[PDB]
Amino acid sequence: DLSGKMVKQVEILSDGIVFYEIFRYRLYLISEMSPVNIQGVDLLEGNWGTVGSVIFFKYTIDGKEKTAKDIVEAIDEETKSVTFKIVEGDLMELYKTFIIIVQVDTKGEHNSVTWTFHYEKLKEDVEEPNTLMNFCIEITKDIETYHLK
Ligand SMILES: [Cl-]
Ligand SMILES: [Cl-]
Ligand SMILES: [Cl-]
Repeated sequence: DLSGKMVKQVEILSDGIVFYEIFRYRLYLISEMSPVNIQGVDLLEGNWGTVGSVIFFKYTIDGKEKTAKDIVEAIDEETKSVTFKIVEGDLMELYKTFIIIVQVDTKGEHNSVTWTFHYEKLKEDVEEPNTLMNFCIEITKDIETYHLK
């Protein structure tokens, strides 16, 4: 079984509404908020925040520069979810398919962000994407702590 799933939920100190705003409509802000990790987010087709939009990422993992081109496969505005399908880039050298779901809980009480990966490895010895999950959680912490008062 070359297919896998990885899920991590973290509670955030910042407003979930704003976190979802970023991931849906203003994804380019993550260059500014997590500049060590993300060097560019470039819309290529469509409109920010719409299903089918195509986005190019320039990022750095373990000090090495990588790229990805993603399609926004799904949006659920009620559950504050957005699903990104990776279609090209370094990850495609290891995974046949890779989907990342970001889902934000804003019940009111608290706020959390859940990151879900669904992937299929090209080979059995390909690693689980722990380093990428750590990266995503880091980005999340950079956003939540950006310009704290
Ligand atoms: Cl900006
Ligand atoms: Cl950017
Ligand atoms: Cl849409």
